[PDB]
Amino acid sequence: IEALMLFGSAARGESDVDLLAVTSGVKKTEQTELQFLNPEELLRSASDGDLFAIHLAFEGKIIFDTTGVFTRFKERLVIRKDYGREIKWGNDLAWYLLDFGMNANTTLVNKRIAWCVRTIAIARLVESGKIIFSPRALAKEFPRKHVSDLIGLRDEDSQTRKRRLAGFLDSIDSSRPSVSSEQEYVSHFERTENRVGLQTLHG
Amino acid sequence: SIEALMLFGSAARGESDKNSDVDLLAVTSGVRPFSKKTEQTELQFLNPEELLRSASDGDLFAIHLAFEGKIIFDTTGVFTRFKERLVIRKDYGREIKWGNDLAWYLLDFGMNAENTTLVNKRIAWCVRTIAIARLVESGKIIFSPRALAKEFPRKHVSDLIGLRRSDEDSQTRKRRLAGFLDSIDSSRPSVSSEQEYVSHFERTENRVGLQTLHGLK
Amino acid sequence: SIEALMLFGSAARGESDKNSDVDLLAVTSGVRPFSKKTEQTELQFLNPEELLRSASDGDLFAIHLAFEGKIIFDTTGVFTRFKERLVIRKDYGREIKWGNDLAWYLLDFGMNAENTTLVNKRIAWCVRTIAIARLVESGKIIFSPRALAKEFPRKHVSDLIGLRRSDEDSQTRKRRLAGFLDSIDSSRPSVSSEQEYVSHFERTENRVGLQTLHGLK
Amino acid sequence: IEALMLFGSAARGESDKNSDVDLLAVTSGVRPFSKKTEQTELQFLNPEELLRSASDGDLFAIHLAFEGKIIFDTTGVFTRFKERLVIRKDYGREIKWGNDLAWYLLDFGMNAENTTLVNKRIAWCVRTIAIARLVESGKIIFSPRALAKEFPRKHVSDLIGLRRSDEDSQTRKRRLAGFLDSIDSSRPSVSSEQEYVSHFERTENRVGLQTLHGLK
DNA sequence: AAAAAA
DNA sequence: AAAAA
DNA sequence: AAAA
Ligand SMILES: [Mn+2]
Ligand SMILES: [Mn+2]
Ligand SMILES: [Mn+2]
Ligand SMILES: [Mn+2]
Repeated sequence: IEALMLFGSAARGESDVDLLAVTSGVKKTEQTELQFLNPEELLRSASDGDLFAIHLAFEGKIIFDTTGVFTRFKERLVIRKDYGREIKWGNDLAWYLLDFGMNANTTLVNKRIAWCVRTIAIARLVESGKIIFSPRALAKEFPRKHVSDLIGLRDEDSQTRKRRLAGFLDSIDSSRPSVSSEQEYVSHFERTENRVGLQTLHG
Repeated sequence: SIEALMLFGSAARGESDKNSDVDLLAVTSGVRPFSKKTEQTELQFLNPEELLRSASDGDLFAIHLAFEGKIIFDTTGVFTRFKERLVIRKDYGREIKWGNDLAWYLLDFGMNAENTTLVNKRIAWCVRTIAIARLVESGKIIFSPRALAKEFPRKHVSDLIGLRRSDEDSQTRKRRLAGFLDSIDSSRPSVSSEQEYVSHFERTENRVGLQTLHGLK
Repeated sequence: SIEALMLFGSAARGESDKNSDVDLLAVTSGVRPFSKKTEQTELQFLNPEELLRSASDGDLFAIHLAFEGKIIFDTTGVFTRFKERLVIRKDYGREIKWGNDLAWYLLDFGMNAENTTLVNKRIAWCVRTIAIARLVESGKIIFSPRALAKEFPRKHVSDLIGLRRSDEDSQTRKRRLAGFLDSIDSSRPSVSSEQEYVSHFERTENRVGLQTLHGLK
Repeated sequence: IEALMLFGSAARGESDKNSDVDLLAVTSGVRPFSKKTEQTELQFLNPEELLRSASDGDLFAIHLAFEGKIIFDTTGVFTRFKERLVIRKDYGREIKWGNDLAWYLLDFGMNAENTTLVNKRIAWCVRTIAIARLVESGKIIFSPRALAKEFPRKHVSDLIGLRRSDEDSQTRKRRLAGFLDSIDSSRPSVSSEQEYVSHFERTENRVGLQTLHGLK
């Protein structure tokens, strides 16, 4: 392991502990998340302006770095002109979770609703020039309908939170994709290369 | 009374030269901005309100702190509030014009000043400010001298940034700065005399330009 | 939930070689001690009461944490309270005896055990515990394998500590361990059989000896 | 500057009001000196002197080793520092230096012009005695609050609290005398200020000599 | 339920 | 040019 | 301040 970084909530001072380990030749406990990446993928995330890379660059705390990979990481970062692609992936998966998700692995569904909401909020705020990633600040700076409730779903309890997701979607004037069955969603996620929407759908 | 402390600059990046400074930012309430400098250390003091305001303004220096600063300690979370307040702008034309106008002043009146070290520091300030701003406008967050010269390859960028901690009084500095200004298609502001420059820096609120002149007297 | 996190071991020292692990200590309320391992990481959990007890008891591991550990975060000040409780002892004869007794067990009955990796790890533990304790007794705070071999230069110390990263059942380990034990003038405990060793470890409160017996199943 | 370390209260997470941020900068070719401001204190040392403080088991080096936070270290000097550290078996020399200076301050310093320096060095005497005796017992205590808890002699907290004070109260002398009595300190066999000076010279009490110099 | 890392 | 802790 |  050539470099180690603290990120997430523990890096902001406020509760999961998230650690990024960079290693060439490559997860979770009740309390910890240890994520591994090789240097090529770390730098690619910077070059492609991944929202996750923006978080690491502006909020990650370097524990050690023997090779200087985190400084090459930062000098490769290009914040993209727009994150419409990412916003659309979050919107589309949200509609799928609304239409066919409220009765699946309920743990994953709630985690994924929160992912949709956070992704849309992070992307719109990054577009406007912000570097906000914590749930608390996202809800303050992107005060759409039920944002606090939905981000808090990242929670294995199932109620009638279908109404909350629908309200959120209306307040950002989201349009459902032109799909009917769940099988239409599969081909839509495949066609739009919605990796998370695909990984989610089978789970 | 100092509620937070941050390492920034080359030492925060791990890329220190023989004659490189160690840059430290101390956040302490109830003071105006000032810096304590020794042989190899620069200690900058700022109060929290000024720090958060600089973030809200999208100051290029605030971006550097957010992107590269290493928090040594923070007892109040002020650096988290600082990052929440940051707004990276799309248009740094104001800061670019400030660096342009001061560069022209240094070209016209700086090359034979008594305080050679200040002129060189501020030539490099003009070039770095313009380079940093143009790259931020393109979605890049670049601050090291090496990457600035690579990513903003205008005429004499590397050797002019190299003047930042120099007492060189070479008469070639004029040609190099005029070459840089031509390569970015700079226009001299509608000014002639040194007093006219003062009013211009007053009128256009060029804080660093004003202080550079006061320093040179 | 984790109230504090600390880097320790080789990475905290800045001397991690090819086959190094990253060692992390998470201080977690309301858990008993346990660890989470990958090929390149070790994550140790302790609750605050147990962390402070190890300091009060002068555990050699606690000395390592206080002397070389790097605090990543500490929301409760538990590491400050830990260091205030530390009492470095003058006499580590108990621990030295625990290391000697377990080394004889492993020499006599460990060399063809199924769990070759655990045997090798615990041979290195015996040698390291003896070496660290003797050096602490002399006023030195030494934990790195390189410095332990230098400051406690007994037979095969470097080779045997290097077994902590080995799954190999080489025949050379028995001779080397015997050479080390001879070089410190060690003697077998009065234990007439392998089966009598669990009773001996029980009566002498050799926790690592008992745990090693448990894991060798 | 090849290495930089935070120490003192800020390294323990306790930097508050009226407390100073303490930084240690390692750089070549520099006699020990310190730059000080309202809220910071920047001590410079060369590598040879830093490692000597470890080899000699200086009480201050023990603080750096067990409580210092490394900000950066490009040469590994702090690792060679820690591997040189030898905690002495006895700190009687340091205890006597603090006792002797405390008596000098009691006898001749309680009315000096430089009240601030007297108060600072009273606290140094008390802190040095407390730290030294706790280190001899196997502890690594340096914060004022923990020193008063773990070395609970008479007035320890009041006297360490003089370290940032310009108080000239008459109570200081009686509190210092009480502290010295509670550790059964014996005053040096001197009868004059001139003889204190000769005593500090003979016993090589560098802080007692620097204090005397600074008071005049 | 679970260290024994250094 | 320490004496901080 | 104007450090980056
Ligand atoms: Mn979070
Ligand atoms: Mn720089
Ligand atoms: Mn090791
Ligand atoms: Mn203190």
